[PDB]
Amino acid sequence: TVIKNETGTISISQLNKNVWVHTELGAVPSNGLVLNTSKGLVLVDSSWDDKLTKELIEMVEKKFQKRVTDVIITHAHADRIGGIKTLKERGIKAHSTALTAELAKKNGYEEPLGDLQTVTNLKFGNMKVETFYPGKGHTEDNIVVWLPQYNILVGGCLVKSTSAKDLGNVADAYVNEWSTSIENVLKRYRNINAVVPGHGEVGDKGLLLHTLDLLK
Amino acid sequence: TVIKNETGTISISQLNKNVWVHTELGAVPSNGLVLNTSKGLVLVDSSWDDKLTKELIEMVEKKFQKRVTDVIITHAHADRIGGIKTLKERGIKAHSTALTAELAKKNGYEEPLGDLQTVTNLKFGNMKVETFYPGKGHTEDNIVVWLPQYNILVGGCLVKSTSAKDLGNVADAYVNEWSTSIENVLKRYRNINAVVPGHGEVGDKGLLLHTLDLLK
Ligand SMILES: [Zn+2]
Ligand SMILES: [Zn+2]
Ligand SMILES: [Zn+2]
Ligand SMILES: [Zn+2]
Repeated sequence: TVIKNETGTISISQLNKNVWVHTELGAVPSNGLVLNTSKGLVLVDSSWDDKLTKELIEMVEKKFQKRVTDVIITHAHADRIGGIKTLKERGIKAHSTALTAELAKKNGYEEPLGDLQTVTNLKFGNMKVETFYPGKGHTEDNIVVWLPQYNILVGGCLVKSTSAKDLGNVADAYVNEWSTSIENVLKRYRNINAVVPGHGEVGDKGLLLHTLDLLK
Repeated sequence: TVIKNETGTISISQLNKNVWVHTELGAVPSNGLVLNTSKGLVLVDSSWDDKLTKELIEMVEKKFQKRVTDVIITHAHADRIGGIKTLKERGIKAHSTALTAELAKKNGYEEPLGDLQTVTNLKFGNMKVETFYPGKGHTEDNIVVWLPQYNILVGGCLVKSTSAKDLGNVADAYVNEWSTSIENVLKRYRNINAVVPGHGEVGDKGLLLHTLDLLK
């Protein structure tokens, strides 16, 4: 199932009962995640800007008939933190590491909570969520999100899609450290069902291996 | 002095007395050089395809009322070797390293001469040209061109432009070695003035430092 706005700029794609992917065209798509929990809707990343983030939120709240309560920001770039203003106005908890928090205020954005640690485990009702900082890669602050109950990994901009021949913006990247960081992810999670790249189609463990090839 | 065509897809900007930069959109702009010599016109790289390449040739030949005698191909990608069939049927000598030639074949393009060695000095009438293979970077075969009379460096796709934050296609690239290869160019030419990127505005030695920054 894939719900979209009329222009198709925003879509939510179902992976399983309570796990959906959210994609918004900024014409450049960006992937995030939506989790339907007993404590409310939990998102992995916002969107390019406030309009899209506000529309996205109204979309999911309408679908699941519940309020978005928490959002996990994987890094301090527009496609991830572009809708911080909205979150705060709406009273939504914008989770992030302390580094992402400081880089956000540096990049000229409103400051997230800065509550997440290198390894943070959060249980939203029955939905178990793990955030993991693997080291520098796409950015110095990038983190990944893991769903141990489903063995699903949200790679963010640290992971490229299967057809990707590009690495994207590397001005703020640590290209040489990137490989080691992905190796850390491969080391931490031995059985992977699906991997969600920052942009593109959902894949599997291959997306990590493919991203390493691009880095060689 | 900048001259284009009725459609705007091909323009030629004068760098100096005998050196011009040719640029075509394919919708990304691609740069190459047009050298006006006492014995004909000499280009550094062709264009995205045979249609654009032929039109480019017809434009400069009409303008300088001379014939394009030689063309230097910097690597085996469409923006560089696209009009190879056009060159060969017009009797234009298509210079390239042996590696670029074999990769051209592998990529499905007609084969260039494969005559260029690591350091090849060519003189067309008055115009002096030096081709140099600095090692693997953007591709396995990329070379740079040096005009010793003007101290102008055509970095090709080995060098990113000032506003570029992306390295482009890295599927065929050797990211780790790309840094050592730019260092070889920096070490080879001690007094560089202008440097032409594969795509983007002409700059100076700072473009090489910028690209090394992106590679970090
Ligand atoms: Zn980013
Ligand atoms: Zn991204
Ligand atoms: Zn290329
Ligand atoms: Zn190029």
